[PDB]
Amino acid sequence: MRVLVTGGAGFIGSHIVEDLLARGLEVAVLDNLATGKRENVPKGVPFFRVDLRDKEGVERAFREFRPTHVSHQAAQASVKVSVEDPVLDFEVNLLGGLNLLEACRQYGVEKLVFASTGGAIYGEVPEGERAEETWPPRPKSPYAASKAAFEHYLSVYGQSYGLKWVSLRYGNVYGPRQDPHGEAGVVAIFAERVLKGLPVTLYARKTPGDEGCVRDYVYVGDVAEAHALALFSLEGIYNVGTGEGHTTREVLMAVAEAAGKAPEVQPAPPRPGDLERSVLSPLKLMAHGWRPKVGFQEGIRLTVDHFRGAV
Amino acid sequence: MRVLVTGGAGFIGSHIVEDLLARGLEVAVLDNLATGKRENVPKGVPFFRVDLRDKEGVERAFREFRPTHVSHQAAQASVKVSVEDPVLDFEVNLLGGLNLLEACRQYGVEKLVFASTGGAIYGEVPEGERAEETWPPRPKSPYAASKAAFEHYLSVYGQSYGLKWVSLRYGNVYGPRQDPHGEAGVVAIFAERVLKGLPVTLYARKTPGDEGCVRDYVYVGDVAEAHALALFSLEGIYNVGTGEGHTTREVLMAVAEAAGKAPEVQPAPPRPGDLERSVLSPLKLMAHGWRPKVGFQEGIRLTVDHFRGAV
Ligand SMILES: NC(=O)c1ccc[n+]([C@@H]2O[C@H](COP(=O)([O-])OP(=O)(O)OC[C@H]3O[C@@H](n4cnc5c(N)ncnc54)[C@H](O)[C@@H]3O)[C@@H](O)[C@H]2O)c1
Ligand SMILES: NC(=O)c1ccc[n+]([C@@H]2O[C@H](COP(=O)([O-])OP(=O)(O)OC[C@H]3O[C@@H](n4cnc5c(N)ncnc54)[C@H](O)[C@@H]3O)[C@@H](O)[C@H]2O)c1
Repeated sequence: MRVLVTGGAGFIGSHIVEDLLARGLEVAVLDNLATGKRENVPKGVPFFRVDLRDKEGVERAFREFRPTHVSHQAAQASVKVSVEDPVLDFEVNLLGGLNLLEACRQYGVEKLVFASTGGAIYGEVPEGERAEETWPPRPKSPYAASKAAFEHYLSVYGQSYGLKWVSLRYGNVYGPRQDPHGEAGVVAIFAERVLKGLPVTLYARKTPGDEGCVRDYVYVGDVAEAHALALFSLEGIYNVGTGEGHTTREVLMAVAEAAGKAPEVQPAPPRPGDLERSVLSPLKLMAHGWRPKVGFQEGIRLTVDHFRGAV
Repeated sequence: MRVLVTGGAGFIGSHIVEDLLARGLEVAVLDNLATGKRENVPKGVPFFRVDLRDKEGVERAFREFRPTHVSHQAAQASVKVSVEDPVLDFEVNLLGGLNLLEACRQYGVEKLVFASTGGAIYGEVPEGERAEETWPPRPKSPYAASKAAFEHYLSVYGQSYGLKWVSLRYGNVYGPRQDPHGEAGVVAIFAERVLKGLPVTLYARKTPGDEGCVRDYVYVGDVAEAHALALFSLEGIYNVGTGEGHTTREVLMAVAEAAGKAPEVQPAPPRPGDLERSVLSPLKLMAHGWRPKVGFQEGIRLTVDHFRGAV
């Protein structure tokens, strides 16, 4: 078993790499360092600094590492950026994604584990409900469209070429090592700024000044666990979430509590591309024994502690 | 109103162009002639020999014609070809489509009418049932994945940038000027071969020697009618089919009757990637008064007549 992790120098990817390493598996990382850092990839790990949009570079990486499994975490991970620059989101997630797929069938890769977005692919999730995998994709932003589109390709690549796959629809992932630049990266932005007495911006879900949007927050540690489970024995679509929603205001207050400092809030109108509410049902995955071993309050404390000592 | 129709030199596109012209509309065509013909575009209609994959080219066409509405019929129309060349299918349908959408946004186009595929997005349609617009996409080939993905982009461009859209899920479109490669290419194949007295290959549905696969055959003239209705007053997803299925054997028998010759049959076992049965529900479009004015038997005669004169 040889696992190639694209975007392995990123937030979630780095946690996947360390997890795989702890399981004694052979791992490699492919990353163009657009948002990730080389420091995130441990010394005893082959690193391929190539862009997925560069066909020649992807082919050389596969040729040198000969992966049996591919964990695809590389992507333009930002709803806002996708709304402002749809072509850039398309090029990396679709175009870059297709290059990866072509390399997989060409090198006979066994399985591909994909990082999809459970938080945005389902569209608005009504009050009191939780999105299930049987729900149809109803993207609102180009980012969600590129992810839904890629799921379709791996589905036809499975049917047409026998490629085994799994699509992990993550909720809002947070935890140590994430950068303060993302829609879900609100936990990192809040933790880093609040600890430093810096004013934070709270985007409304409807009116500047309200509680903000609701999301399903999952600790990155539990996501890495779901990923290992998927890699070894799952096939198909699986939500990776907690099943409980939190408003952005609750996130800030939780972070403020752990940080030990009063927050400075600047209200802002809702930003384009954002859904008002997203909560996922984790039932299908929990049937395989998986469970978020880290609760929200505990997760925030672990993230704040990371930033409090992070340099 | 200025209507630009991509793929206007092809089968369905040419019938759409004539229809819009007969309604006294100002029409333009953009086609790279990959499989289209320059003669299908009538004199007086500005023609832009551009490939959708060429941003500079599409940009130029929009600058000169300044369309208010766009009908997107250009694409890699072969399911079999997408299976053997997914990259080509992706580049033209998604990369090309995306360039088009960006052009629509940049030049403030009002509405985009898309040619989607009913037969391949819904997947296998159970016996006695007819696929409804509310059924989720279950693509099997790269081509179907390409079409389903573009529908997602249309929806997000609608929600994010205000672009009005309509997705027409055509059934098996047949009629004069068609080639033997499209989803209903079997009609052109039988017509040409029966007239020439050449053996006809009849692929089995499940067991060899059966009636063959079931499809919802709609005369191109009727899809042109629906297209005009949608362009002027519809938004959202609409199936464009008769809601009646026909086996390959009856298609051959209808062609034989119209050709007035006993066809030579070359049986063949069922081929993979072929859907057993597809029938669309036309209820949603029918609620707006639309109805096919050309029955199957009549439609096949009109098609066979076209091929008789095809020197
Ligand atoms: N973090 C969340 O809350 C969340 C939730 C659901 C889905 N997602 C999705 O999961 C993945 C992101 O993980 P993260 O939280 O570590 O985010 P991140 O943005 O911190 O990291 C992304 C990583 O991928 C790399 N990358 C980007 N484009 C590349 C390209 N062209 N070629 C090669 N590498 C490239 C970056 O350099 C970086 O290391 C993406 O696929 C994203 O769309 C994120
Ligand atoms: N007719 C059917 O059975 C059927 C059914 C459902 C959907 N479709 C879809 O509907 C549409 C219309 O097809 P048709 O029946 O006229 O078939 P066709 O193959 O005869 O015509 C397609 C036309 O588009 C052009 N084209 C291809 N790539 C291009 C590019 N990159 N840039 C510009 N022009 C390009 C071709 O030159 C041609 O004129 C297609 O988009 C197809 O995917 C076909």
